[PDB]
Amino acid sequence: DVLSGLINRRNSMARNRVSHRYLSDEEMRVMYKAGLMSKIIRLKAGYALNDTLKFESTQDQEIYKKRLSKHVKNATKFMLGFGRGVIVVFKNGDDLSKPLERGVDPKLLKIRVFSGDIAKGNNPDNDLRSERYYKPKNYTIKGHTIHWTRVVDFTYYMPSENELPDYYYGGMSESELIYEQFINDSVVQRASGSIIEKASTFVYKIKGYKQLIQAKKEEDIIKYVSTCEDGRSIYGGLITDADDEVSTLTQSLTDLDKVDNVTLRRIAMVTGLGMTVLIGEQASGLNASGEKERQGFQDTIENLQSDYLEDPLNRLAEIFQLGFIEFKDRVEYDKKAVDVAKVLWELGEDYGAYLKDKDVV
Amino acid sequence: DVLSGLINRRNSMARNRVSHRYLSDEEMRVMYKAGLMSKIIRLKAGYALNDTLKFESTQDQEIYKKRLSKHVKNATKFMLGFGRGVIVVFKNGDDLSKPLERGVDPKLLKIRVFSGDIAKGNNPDNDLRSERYYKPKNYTIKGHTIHWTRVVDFTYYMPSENELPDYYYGGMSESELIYEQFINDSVVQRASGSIIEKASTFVYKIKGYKQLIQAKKEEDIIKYVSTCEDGRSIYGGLITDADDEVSTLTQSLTDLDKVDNVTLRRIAMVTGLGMTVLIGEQASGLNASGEKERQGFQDTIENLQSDYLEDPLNRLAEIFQLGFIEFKDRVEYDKKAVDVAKVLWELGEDYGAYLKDKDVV
Amino acid sequence: DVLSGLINRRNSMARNRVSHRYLSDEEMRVMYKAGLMSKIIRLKAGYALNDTLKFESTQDQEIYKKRLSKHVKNATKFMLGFGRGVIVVFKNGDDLSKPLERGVDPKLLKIRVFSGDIAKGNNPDNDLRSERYYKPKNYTIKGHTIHWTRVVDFTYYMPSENELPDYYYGGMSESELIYEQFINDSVVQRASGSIIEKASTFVYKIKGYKQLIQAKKEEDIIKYVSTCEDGRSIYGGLITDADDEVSTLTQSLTDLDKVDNVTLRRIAMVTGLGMTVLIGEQASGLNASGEKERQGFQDTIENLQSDYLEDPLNRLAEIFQLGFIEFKDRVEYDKKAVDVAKVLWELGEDYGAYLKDKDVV
Repeated sequence: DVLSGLINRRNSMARNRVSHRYLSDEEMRVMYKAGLMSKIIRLKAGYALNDTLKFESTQDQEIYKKRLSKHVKNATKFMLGFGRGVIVVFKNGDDLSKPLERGVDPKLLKIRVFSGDIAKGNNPDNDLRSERYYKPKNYTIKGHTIHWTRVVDFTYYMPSENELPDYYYGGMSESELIYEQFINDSVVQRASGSIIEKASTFVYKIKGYKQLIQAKKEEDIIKYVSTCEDGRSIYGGLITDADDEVSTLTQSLTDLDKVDNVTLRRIAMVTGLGMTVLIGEQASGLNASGEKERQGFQDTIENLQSDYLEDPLNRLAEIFQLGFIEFKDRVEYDKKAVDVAKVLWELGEDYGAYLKDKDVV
Repeated sequence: DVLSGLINRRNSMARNRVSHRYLSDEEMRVMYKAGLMSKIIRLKAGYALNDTLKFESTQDQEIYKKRLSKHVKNATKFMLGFGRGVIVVFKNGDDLSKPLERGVDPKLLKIRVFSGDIAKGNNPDNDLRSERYYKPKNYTIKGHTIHWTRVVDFTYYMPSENELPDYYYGGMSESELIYEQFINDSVVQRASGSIIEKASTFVYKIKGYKQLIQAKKEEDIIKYVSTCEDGRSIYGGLITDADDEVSTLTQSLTDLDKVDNVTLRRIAMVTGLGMTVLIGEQASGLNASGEKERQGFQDTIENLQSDYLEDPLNRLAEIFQLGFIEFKDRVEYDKKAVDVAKVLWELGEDYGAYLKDKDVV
Repeated sequence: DVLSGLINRRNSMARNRVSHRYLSDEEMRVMYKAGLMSKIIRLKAGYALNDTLKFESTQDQEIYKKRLSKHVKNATKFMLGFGRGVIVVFKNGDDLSKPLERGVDPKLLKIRVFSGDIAKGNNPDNDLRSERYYKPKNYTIKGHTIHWTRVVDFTYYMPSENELPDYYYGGMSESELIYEQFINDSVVQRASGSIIEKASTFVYKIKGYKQLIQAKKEEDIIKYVSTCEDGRSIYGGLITDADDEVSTLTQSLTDLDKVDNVTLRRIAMVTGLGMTVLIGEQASGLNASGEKERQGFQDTIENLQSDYLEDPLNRLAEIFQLGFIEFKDRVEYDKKAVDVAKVLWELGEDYGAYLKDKDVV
């Protein structure tokens, strides 16, 4: 697809090579505040944790729930916001070093949650012995420092190892995924507001106003126009001159909808949320109940649920002696099938063996 | 379709011959970070591994799942991202040479996962004896080196052998499949954001501003325009001159939607994901549950499931003494048929033989 | 339809005669790498082999499957990619000559797969005795050579015999079938990306810039424009001259969609895949499950299944002592009919004879 001219050079192929921005931590902070991604972070985090946690420990049901299931949500928000959510646990005595797990701390401990801004990862062992180049070995949360096994890390989508330090050992803010986007949409929107005030400008092309400004005795013509504009309406006709010329100029974003369309399409892609939510027509098919509507993007959340939330939640599960915690997605839909399972046999009367391996309860 | 003129030469036939870019490893790295393919890699990898793994070893059910089924997902992501996903296994003692499979390592071993960036393939035996020109015999993961039977390779779509070294013995990043695309879409999008700010420019064609700049005493006219623009609105009419001329110029991407359409169509093709997902209307028919919605592109994933994931997973299956692992795709849909199977005979009462060879459980 | 003028000569009838390109092997290689046909080759190959193989040998069920059913898929991919897929079998001792089938090799043998690039066909017997002008008698895979009965050939759509050597005795790459296409679409697409960056160019038709360049003291006017362009927005109006003239020019592919439409229509034709897949709306009616969606083009695959895959698979079937292997295309759809078959007689109670000659199991 390249020959016989200089087409070879000026096409989009060779005219530009690929490169990716590394948005700074301070810029990462700002987008966490900005309204658009604020819902992005809130939506995706909630869609991951809102009553979606399969607990295999019925006894002391969801002691996770009343204590730190709310800490994790702020922390897993800090995942998406900054690429590094952090949960810090330590006993009543502040310690730089590891938690004494010889007798695993029986709820004699406190809980902290930290954004990737103030948190960070420091020390990787370059050898293959304990934890590979990925996992840090000790890093500072503040002026203080916290041991590796002390701390639980909510790490998002990680890049290749050759550049993992540039994200300081963990995750990638959604901003870094859509920094192309949020800037563009903001540009779309800031321009959107200011176009209307300049949508059409009345113009008094007035002969001699050359001179009046030039003689700086232009005070009166401004006054007359100001009085004239103070009343220019459907009801009173202008009075101007043959040599005068009143005209009207319009300027407006001719393709505001197209660009706002393109920018929003991508954000739906990269974030994984539907197009409908960005437009705001949440009523249609993107909802809470998982019958068919949460199914609209549950795959993305499930992709989130089994990639960056399973690692630390399982690690958090063991540190509190809780069981292995997973996710698995009303039942009235299934009940009609349940009766079908019952009516399978009726061997006189015998238990439908398939009743148990469904939503019997 | 060629005669009687110079048409023979200038048509798209002979005016350009075919050639394919070889995007470098560093460019391969960047796209892994970029937002668009980040969802591509995440989506396709998740759609392949999310609870789609038929385990013939019910005993110790899915010991794969809690240990390295998450390692593979990062690794099979590294398949799509770079054309080479790698899983490295070795005992507590670092070894260049082969793993001692005389007694196959009974879970006394560690697990590593590596991108095709830092990983690579080195040594092919050109003879036909053991492993053909395809399979390497020993390659370096870093400064270190790892034996062939030590390492498990997640190799994507491979090119012809005559050029296999140029991809360093395995796979092809999706980027290499859509480098024509990601560049084009990025070009579409970067231009999309900047067009609005220049969608319409107000112009003061002003007589004499020739001279004012030329006499470099143009300070005042800029000041007046700056004050004038500071208030140009629907509410105050401009005051200019007969010789003056205010005009407005609009520039905008006349076919932004068309090109953005064409680029997105192809990415849906080559990646295999639907058009709906790229647009972001994931609610319609591309979902998680495989009843009818995951069926939207499950063939592509199944094509992925039985091409580049079966090889190494089966190899990984044997190295851990796990059974042969495959894939096979709720049941309430099938249950109504199940009752039909039961009501087939009712020979007095006899077992429906067809009950077993379906989803009885 | 020809008379009374020179219309006879300039119409599309006589103005051009038909001729077909013979794309070289190196160009055949490149398209195998290119993203578009990469899915073409992957899709069609998978649609042919993914769990579509009727095995009449239930005993040792699908020993084909775990050993070389994956070798064939890479090989049948090499069919479509290059017009020649090759499977090579030989014992532990490398041999130029035929495999000793006096005692047919009881799985004491290795397996190789080769693209039509490095493989090729050499020696046809022009006599009608053993194998006609079609079938080669011995050809080189590399520097080495392999006997005819040693090797299994995946030969695609073959041309007329008068020109069979120009394809070197077997098949035709899909590229050769759509070389008109892939070039055209690539031309469509490469131009598609570069049109937006030039969709509209701001122009400063400036009086006197004739001279400033001519006096080569044009440094300042570029600087002012560069500063001016550094801020040209909706918010600040240009300042230019009466003799000056700012204008905007737009250029864009007026019929980008039409040509991209025509090119994609044909590729759907020649490859046999639907139009929907090329567009990327795979969700609609082109899927994996063969109930109604795979039926969208299953005829093309069935046409592929009984033309170029039956020959060598059957040949491969005998060489491994496996039975004759064919293809034949869920059952819950058929089960309601199955009960209808049962309720046909109820002669007291008697077996529905039609139960067996359906999907009883």
